[PDB]
Amino acid sequence: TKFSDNYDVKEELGKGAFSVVRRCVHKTTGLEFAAKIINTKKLSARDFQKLEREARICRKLQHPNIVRLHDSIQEESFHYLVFDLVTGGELFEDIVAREFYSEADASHCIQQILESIAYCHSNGIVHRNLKPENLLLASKAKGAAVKLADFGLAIEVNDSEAWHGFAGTPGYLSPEVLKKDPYSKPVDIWACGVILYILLVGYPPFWDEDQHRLYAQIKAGAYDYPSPEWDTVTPEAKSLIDSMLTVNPKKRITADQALKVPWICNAIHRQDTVDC
Amino acid sequence: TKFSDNYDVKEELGKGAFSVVRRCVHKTTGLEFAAKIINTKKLSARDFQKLEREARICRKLQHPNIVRLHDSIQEESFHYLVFDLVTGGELFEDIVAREFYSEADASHCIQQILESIAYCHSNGIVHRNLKPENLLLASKAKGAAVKLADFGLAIEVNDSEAWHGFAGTPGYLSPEVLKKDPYSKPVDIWACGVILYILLVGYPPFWDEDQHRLYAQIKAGAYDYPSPEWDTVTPEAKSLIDSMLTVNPKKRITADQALKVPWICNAIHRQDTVDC
Repeated sequence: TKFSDNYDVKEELGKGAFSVVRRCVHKTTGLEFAAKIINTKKLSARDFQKLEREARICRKLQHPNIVRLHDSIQEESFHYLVFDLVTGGELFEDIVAREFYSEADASHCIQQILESIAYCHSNGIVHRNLKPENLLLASKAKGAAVKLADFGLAIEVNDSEAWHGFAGTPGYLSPEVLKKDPYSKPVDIWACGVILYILLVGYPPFWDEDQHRLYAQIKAGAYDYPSPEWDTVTPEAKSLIDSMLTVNPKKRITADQALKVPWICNAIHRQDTVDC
Repeated sequence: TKFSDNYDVKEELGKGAFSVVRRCVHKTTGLEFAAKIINTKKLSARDFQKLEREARICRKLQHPNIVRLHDSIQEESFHYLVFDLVTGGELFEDIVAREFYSEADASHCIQQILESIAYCHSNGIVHRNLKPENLLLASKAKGAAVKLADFGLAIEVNDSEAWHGFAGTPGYLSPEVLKKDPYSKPVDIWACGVILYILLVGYPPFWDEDQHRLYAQIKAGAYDYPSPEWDTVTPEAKSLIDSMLTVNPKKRITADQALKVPWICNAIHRQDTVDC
């Protein structure tokens, strides 16, 4: 063990409950990492379970758009989790700063998120808690990759849908989850459309200080494209938001499908093969 | 023991019943501390219990905005409590001096208090006796941190609400406590809103030389924003005072939530994740 033996600890990048993230360097190589240090002694059973969940999953996943969990050390009373070093902050604090994005900037950004997602989805991993406070920018540099994080809710599924409990973030929840129907991968895609909408204008498709109504609207599929903002927005951008924001999850588009839309790439289109 | 062996005692910073606070220096290091010296011989059982209460709790808590209890020595007939040295006095005597604060100055100040509070709240610690006579300014220097004190009432709680007796300070008590309902962490948040209001204008939301009426008003939620003072005050400052001064504690905002309000930080906002 002895993280201290292989890791030089630097400054603090932030903190949470029973945890602090600090910058740290590896000794022999000199590589750079964001290291999440947690109080194992002060953990609760459910907190620990989470810990073992995110841990194990992220360990499986390797991708440019996925904050890589590189290591996991246990030193007596503290558990260390070695993460990609990121320095661009959340995509949230970036959206707010610029208020909103062009269409070009949106497609690129989204395309990235679509890929990290399609990937998890190709590894039986659903994230469940997709949102801009969980999307991180490699660095301040422009074009800097967007990297997916906080898998504390992420789950492993097979080829069939089933109820996995109720968890997520208000504004991003899917119909199928609120309806308490059996759900799967498209739940994340639903959050995508939401974030897209946000990216395009800087405000949500659904909102309301009443959760009931909020939820009624979500399950209804109740959003639109208010003028004037949405006036100079193309149809190919709206149409896409539709296919993601599809209430029937069975008819909702997949990440892989969505990564084949010309508004992402750039008549005839790319059709997925069908085998029975 | 022999505090005298490790501590050079300097001048008197003030005094209370069976106690005097004097400035003192550590010998080998030379560090500076406010040292509360108490007559153990002249203590009553309830006074002692308190002593052991504040003691043990503060010992747990470490924070920039929390007067750190560094040590606790017992010398025959006197018990010493080694505290952070503070020299700015109470935030009370500062408010009175300047009468009241700008909005910027208020948010900063409050944000600090919100953090010390959120912290205790994250360590099962509720303060119960929150007020400006208990908030201390590190030094006379401007920007000097505000540090929380007098935990003589502070209590330890779990995840559930229950009656913890009736204690606090008139003008700051919460509805739930006066209603003698089962109470918890939000009781402090209620005192926050109160202090905020005060910070913004230099007079309380609730007051009355009749306690019954005073209390009737508190439980009622009976305050307002009288003109002209409150005329140049933003809505984001009032609205916030509302969410803290929420009579239904279940619907009252949390410190952590409140530390995510743009009037504190500086459309879209930061949503807390929900797991069941």
